[PDB]
Amino acid sequence: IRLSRSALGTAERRDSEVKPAKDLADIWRVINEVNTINLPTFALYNVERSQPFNRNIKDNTGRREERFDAYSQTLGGA
Amino acid sequence: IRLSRSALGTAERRDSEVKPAKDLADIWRVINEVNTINLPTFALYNVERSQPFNRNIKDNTGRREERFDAYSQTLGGA
Repeated sequence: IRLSRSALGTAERRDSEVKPAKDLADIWRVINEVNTINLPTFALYNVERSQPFNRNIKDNTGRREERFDAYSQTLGGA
Repeated sequence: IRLSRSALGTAERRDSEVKPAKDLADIWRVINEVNTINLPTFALYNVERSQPFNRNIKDNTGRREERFDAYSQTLGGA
């Protein structure tokens, strides 16, 4: 998998070749929706954690008991 | 009790005499801090009470197990 990016204000553009990642994750999703399988857990825990905790923030969208909610904001920091 | 107000842009502004209502609503508070009594309730229920209800928590204002919270938005309709 290759993530490529050209600089801003440049006529030449570079594309990203993510096709084997697309193929493998498409395979995982297709086999899961046919007959339920265990999925890999990708997580990033950056310095973006150590935020203060407030119990009152409870309202959210996504139905937390949904299994595919486990991938909800799994990367990107805290 | 008399509530008075003149028009917009009027040079002379009429005052509102609320002194005996202030005294009668002050005697209740001053005796209530000493020895607990039964305070009266004042409520307004206009057409706005037909608002739809959604399962959300305000969790910002003051602590809904508190007697003077019963006067919170009591005459603002609904």
